[PDB]
Amino acid sequence: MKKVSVIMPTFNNGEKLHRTISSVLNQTMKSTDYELIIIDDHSNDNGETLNVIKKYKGLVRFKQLKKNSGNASVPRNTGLKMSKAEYVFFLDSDDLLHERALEDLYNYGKENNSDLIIGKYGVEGKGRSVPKAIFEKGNVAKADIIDNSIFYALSVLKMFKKSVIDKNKIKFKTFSKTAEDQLFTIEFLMNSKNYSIKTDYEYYIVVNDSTGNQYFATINEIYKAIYKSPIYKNQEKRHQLAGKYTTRLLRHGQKKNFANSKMKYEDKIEWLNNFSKTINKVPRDSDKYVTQIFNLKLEAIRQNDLLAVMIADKLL
Amino acid sequence: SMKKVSVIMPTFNNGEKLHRTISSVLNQTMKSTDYELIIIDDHSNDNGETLNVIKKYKGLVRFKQLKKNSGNASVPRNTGLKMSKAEYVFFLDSDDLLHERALEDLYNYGKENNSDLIIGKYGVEGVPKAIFEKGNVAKADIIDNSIFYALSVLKMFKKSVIDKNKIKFKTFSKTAEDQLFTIEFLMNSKNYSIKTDYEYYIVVNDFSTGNQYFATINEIYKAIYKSPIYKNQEKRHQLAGKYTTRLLRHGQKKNFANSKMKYEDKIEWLNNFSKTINKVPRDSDKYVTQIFNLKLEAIRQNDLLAVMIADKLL
Amino acid sequence: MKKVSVIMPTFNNGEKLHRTISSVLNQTMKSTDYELIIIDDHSNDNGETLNVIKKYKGLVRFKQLKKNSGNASVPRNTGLKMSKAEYVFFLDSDDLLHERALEDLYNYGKENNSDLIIGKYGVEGKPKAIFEKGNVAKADIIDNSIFYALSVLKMFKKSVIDKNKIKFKTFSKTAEDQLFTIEFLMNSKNYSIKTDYEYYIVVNDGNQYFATINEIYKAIYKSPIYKNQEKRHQLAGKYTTRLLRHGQKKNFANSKMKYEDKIEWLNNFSKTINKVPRDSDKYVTQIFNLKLEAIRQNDLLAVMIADKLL
Ligand SMILES: CC(=O)N[C@H]1[C@@H](OP(=O)(O)OP(=O)(O)OC[C@H]2O[C@@H](n3ccc(=O)[nH]c3=O)[C@H](O)[C@@H]2O)O[C@H](CO)[C@@H](O)[C@@H]1O
Ligand SMILES: CC(=O)N[C@H]1[C@@H](OP(=O)(O)OP(=O)(O)OC[C@H]2O[C@@H](n3ccc(=O)[nH]c3=O)[C@H](O)[C@@H]2O)O[C@H](CO)[C@@H](O)[C@@H]1O
Ligand SMILES: CC(=O)N[C@H]1[C@@H](OP(=O)(O)OP(=O)(O)OC[C@H]2O[C@@H](n3ccc(=O)[nH]c3=O)[C@H](O)[C@@H]2O)O[C@H](CO)[C@@H](O)[C@@H]1O
Ligand SMILES: [Cl-]
Ligand SMILES: [Cl-]
Ligand SMILES: [Cl-]
Ligand SMILES: [Cl-]
Ligand SMILES: [Cl-]
Ligand SMILES: [Cl-]
Ligand SMILES: [Cl-]
Ligand SMILES: [Cl-]
Ligand SMILES: [Cl-]
Ligand SMILES: [Cl-]
Ligand SMILES: [Mg+2]
Ligand SMILES: [Mn+2]
Ligand SMILES: [Mn+2]
Ligand SMILES: [Mn+2]
Ligand SMILES: [Mn+2]
Ligand SMILES: [Mn+2]
Ligand SMILES: [Mn+2]
Ligand SMILES: [Mn+2]
Repeated sequence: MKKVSVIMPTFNNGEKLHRTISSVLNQTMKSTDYELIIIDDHSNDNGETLNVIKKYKGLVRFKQLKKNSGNASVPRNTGLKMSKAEYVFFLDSDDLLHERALEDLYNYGKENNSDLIIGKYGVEGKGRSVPKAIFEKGNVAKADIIDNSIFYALSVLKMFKKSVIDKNKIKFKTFSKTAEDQLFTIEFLMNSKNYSIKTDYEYYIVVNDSTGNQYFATINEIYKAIYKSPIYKNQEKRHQLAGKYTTRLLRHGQKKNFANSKMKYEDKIEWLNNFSKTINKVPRDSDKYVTQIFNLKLEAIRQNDLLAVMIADKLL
Repeated sequence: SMKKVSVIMPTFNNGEKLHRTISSVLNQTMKSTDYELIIIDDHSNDNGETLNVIKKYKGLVRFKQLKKNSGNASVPRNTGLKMSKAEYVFFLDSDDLLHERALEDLYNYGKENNSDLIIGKYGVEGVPKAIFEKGNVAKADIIDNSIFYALSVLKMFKKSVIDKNKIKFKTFSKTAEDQLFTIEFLMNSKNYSIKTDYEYYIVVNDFSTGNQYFATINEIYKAIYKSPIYKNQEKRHQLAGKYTTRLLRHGQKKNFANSKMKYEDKIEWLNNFSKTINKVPRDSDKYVTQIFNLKLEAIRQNDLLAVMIADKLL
Repeated sequence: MKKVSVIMPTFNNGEKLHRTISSVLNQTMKSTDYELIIIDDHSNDNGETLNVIKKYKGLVRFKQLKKNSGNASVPRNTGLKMSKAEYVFFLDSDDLLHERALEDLYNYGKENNSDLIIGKYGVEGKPKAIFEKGNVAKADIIDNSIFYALSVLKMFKKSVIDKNKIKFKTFSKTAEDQLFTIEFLMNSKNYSIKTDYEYYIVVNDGNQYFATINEIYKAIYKSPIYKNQEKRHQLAGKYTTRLLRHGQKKNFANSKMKYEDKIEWLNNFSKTINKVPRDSDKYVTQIFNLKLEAIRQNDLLAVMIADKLL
């Protein structure tokens, strides 16, 4: 049994993929103690990506899917079924591991009996920032969702204990183009107790290059996961987690400032209708846990009142 | 010889503390024989302590015990009103104190000015202010002398006004019923006096749906609009508008909309507020201070989001 | 056929009317090339105004209406019927012309085949953007801020008015001047701006209104000049901005107006704007986004709030 399976979906990466693969093959961890599983989402780039992957045959595991699934969910699911390792680690095909990543995160996980180990993110190139608050206290052996700001760091680019994923049948959902990764991490968090944060190096380097129907169905599943948590079973604790998530959603959600945007009126109405429908399935008891500057915006969404959202946004 | 003044004092589980309040009444500059203290005990159950105190003034006070606890001052004060045949009554709460000159100074001033109502300045151990800023006022006015801001019943009232108009404390509300008594009295009389030479009444400080509260507020507006004294309809609008301003400034839970109250309770509160103000003619709104323009409209529209916004813009 | 008819409605002006009439009669333009048409709206000032007009017997054309119409519309329509000139110029009876006004505006119009010539306004006592660039031979409604200078105190080519039967509306005591100018603009192509002097000196001492505004949007959307649907959206949206910036009772919502009157006003406003395509909304200045939506939604509270945030 391997200590770690790195699961990397690929799609039309071509020759750029060498760099990412090299970052995985040059780990300080013993080569026999881990594997890289590459799942190619039926690249169509005149054989370029597949030709790159074939240069590592015998050093990696590899499967190609019959048709392109359109995002990381199915390829990542395919990888989970292939791994019988202790931990998995999701790596995107454009990012880079620090050479110490697998060894340090695994060791720290083992030491602290962690279900989830989060390594500090670095960045290559201007663009999207990476989470910062989660890493501001240094290393944390047993982290808290709320105190360590985990709802602001919900990518799957982390080390997850495989047995939690297996026992709880946790899979990536395939019906939405956005927030699926948040849902997977939340489902994991709600079924596990022990989370660790490792900050000694920048272990994972992020490289930078709708009507809301599907999106708000995904958000609905996040709230459902919280309210069914077997770990966080106290009802008031669920309200608190749900309120903290609502705060995160209002702070960083898709099209968060749609109301005063250049979106067509008809599209605003449909967007807000979906948003309102989803939030109205969340108990109002969670609302007292939302940061209070958002009190009006949140009520306006509940009331499905576009004028009131517009006004709330002018006052924020 | 009818008494000049009946002091009406409800009691409930005061204990030894009560001596001080009784003594403040029994030591007056007014001739002892010209006033009486009527004590109505609201079924104390403090191991006989309150009753033992009252028993020490047997023969110096009139006393009635109620056989079940009413739960507030209304039923005891009404009992007191039935018992008094005096020219004026004065409501004293069982934890407060009268200045030794209170009955004589207020009664004499009332007699000199043919006053229906005399208001003595309040002091505090551990109260309204604008009403008392102008010195003594022989013939005061509700709006000009800020009387809507001093509506407690801890005042001297002419008994004939209470009797003729059958004015009683309501017992359907645990809040604002005192304001209603004073409003009903003001709406049925003309001559009000303010006396400030001394802190005549000393307040001792110690360490919901809206259904009843707003039922009481409803009765205040109905008193104004049915006044046999203030009969002119524009004067009614002015008084109602001035009351509305007082309510928005100092009313219960005035900032409910952005508060920590549960949503269902906000909706019930505002439904109550909205339906009550919507019975008040919009002609009164021009008399409300302009800063409240949006908040008052939002309340009339029964629109919680608008009330939230109005409060954020204030 | 005269070059210019100056059309001047009068009503209870009195002795001060002398100063105005002589500003017309002392033009640099050849005396026989222009005419002053005075239309008295049945003055009732004990003959004072009439007595002034009478002194110019033989130097002006004059018609008195049998009854006071209440405003300039009917008298101006009367003036239009009486004039067979190349151009008309509307002059209010309390205002003044610069001696160079008719000559300079006409020559500039003739030079540039203008349908409309706008002279720079001056003031006596206690629109600007249109004049800030100096003379413009062929102006653009949007770029030269014409929607902000919609008075009829300008030189208009008579044939345009005749051929399109353009008349002042009598059923609105407000905004009828705007509608005239807009109907003219939407049925003509060549507009000129002249700025060498302050040519025209202004002296300073909802059912019908929104019916008029409705006609403004209809004039734009049925324009035989501006036939492209997107251009029509652009013009409508720019007009919406002008309406929100300078419209009658623009701040009605937080005003001392009776609630019932606020509701009726907004209801008319809402009804009118909801006949205007939402495609026009993107061309409205972004600060008005909330106010404009509040009006479309017929939501008085939202209009009150919108005003407080402007
Ligand atoms: C800043 C941010 O929000 N980043 C997120 C974004 O990254 P980002 O926008 O960089 O997504 P990438 O392009 O890196 O794609 C993510 C992974 O999906 C694979 N892929 C892509 C297309 C396809 O049809 N099939 C397929 O398997 C890629 O090869 C890659 O391994 O989306 C990723 C996928 O949810 C998340 O992990 C990242 O956290
Ligand atoms: C700052 C303020 O808002 N003060 C008011 C408040 O005073 P406060 O909160 O101090 O009320 P008190 O405790 O004085 O009680 C009022 C009177 O009611 C009596 N009592 C109490 C309980 C009971 O079951 N039965 C009974 O008769 C008390 O003995 C006392 O005589 O409420 C009083 C009663 O409306 C008003 O007169 C005061 O103006
Ligand atoms: C600053 C401003 O917005 N000024 C406008 C305002 O001028 P203002 O408010 O100054 O109106 P005036 O007093 O100039 O009257 C306009 C003209 O109408 C005539 N009149 C008046 C009363 C009457 O019953 N019948 C009649 O024909 C006047 O004599 C005058 O010739 O209204 C005029 C007519 O809409 C517009 O041309 C002006 O641009
Ligand atoms: Cl993250
Ligand atoms: Cl999101
Ligand atoms: Cl005395
Ligand atoms: Cl008064
Ligand atoms: Cl008081
Ligand atoms: Cl209540
Ligand atoms: Cl009256
Ligand atoms: Cl109150
Ligand atoms: Cl007043
Ligand atoms: Cl206007
Ligand atoms: Mg004595
Ligand atoms: Mn990436
Ligand atoms: Mn990329
Ligand atoms: Mn609303
Ligand atoms: Mn008390
Ligand atoms: Mn007390
Ligand atoms: Mn004028
Ligand atoms: Mn004038």
